[PDB]
Amino acid sequence: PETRPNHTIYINNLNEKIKKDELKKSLHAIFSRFGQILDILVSRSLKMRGQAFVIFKEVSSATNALRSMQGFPFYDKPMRIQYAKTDSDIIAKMK
RNA sequence: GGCCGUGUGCCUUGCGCCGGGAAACCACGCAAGGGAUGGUGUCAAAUUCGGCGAAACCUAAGCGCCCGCCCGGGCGUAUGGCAACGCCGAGCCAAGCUUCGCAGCCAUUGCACUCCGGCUGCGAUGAAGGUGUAGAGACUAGACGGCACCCACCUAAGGCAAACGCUAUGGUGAAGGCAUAGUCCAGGGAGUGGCGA
RNA sequence: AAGCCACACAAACCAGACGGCC
Ligand SMILES: [K+]
Ligand SMILES: [K+]
Ligand SMILES: [K+]
Ligand SMILES: [K+]
Ligand SMILES: [K+]
Ligand SMILES: [Mg+2]
Ligand SMILES: [Mg+2]
Ligand SMILES: [Mg+2]
Ligand SMILES: [Mg+2]
Ligand SMILES: [Mg+2]
Ligand SMILES: [Mg+2]
Ligand SMILES: [Mg+2]
Ligand SMILES: [Mg+2]
Ligand SMILES: [Mg+2]
Ligand SMILES: [Mg+2]
Ligand SMILES: [Mg+2]
Ligand SMILES: [Mg+2]
Ligand SMILES: [Mg+2]
Repeated sequence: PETRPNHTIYINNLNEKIKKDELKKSLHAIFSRFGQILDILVSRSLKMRGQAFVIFKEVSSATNALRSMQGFPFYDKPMRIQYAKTDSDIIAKMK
């Protein structure tokens, strides 16, 4: 459902078949229509497959994303988004 | 096919010894002998281009000595050879392992910020080992080769055990294959000529 | 020398360590 606001957003239930470097392109573009985007972490490991972390410059780019993008059918899959349950290493190196 | 020798290799034994190893055991240097060297399964591909090294055995150009000197000889000797075989640079290689690609199936609904789930199919890599290295060589298999497993034996670091101790992920079970078993062909048997002393 | 290199080729047989003698 929902967590507590954070710069980065946890996306899961993605299409596990799509390649690492390819999925980042489909993410950086599709989520930039809210604001500036930092980095995107995608792993293919048994634990991290079908999951991706998208980092925004501000909560404003993130809050709108979570709402306007929740359920957004990505590669025939109901893209599920949550707020990050722990601050990203990228951001914590500034705060 | 037999014996008799010679060298080189091999293992065993003894003796030595900066060594690696927890130990067994390997490694190294030598001398002497030939008594012993487990089993099943699996791979068969690359097989190229160069270079170094070499004992016995073959021969004596030059050199030394001798036949008092010439001519001829004679004796010695490899720096000339044949060659068992020790190797190096680069390339290449089947199956099996190291790590990455691509495809499929299995599972996975998973919160990460360093990298990572399994297998099967080709693609490429890395460590072995091989190829190079047969009488010019050509092709077939397999083993003495590569790989996996089993067995006998030694050892017991670690792991286990309160403890006598237990137990291989450690070792030992030769080298040959610089052509092994085969078919074939070059070579000698058995020609002429050249280079060469 | 020993060997090595060319073309030529008859057989058993010997040849993929060397020297003997069968
Ligand atoms: K011998
Ligand atoms: K020692
Ligand atoms: K060889
Ligand atoms: K022990
Ligand atoms: K030979
Ligand atoms: Mg014997
Ligand atoms: Mg073949
Ligand atoms: Mg060959
Ligand atoms: Mg003379
Ligand atoms: Mg004279
Ligand atoms: Mg002599
Ligand atoms: Mg010589
Ligand atoms: Mg060669
Ligand atoms: Mg022994
Ligand atoms: Mg061979
Ligand atoms: Mg041989
Ligand atoms: Mg043979
Ligand atoms: Mg002849």
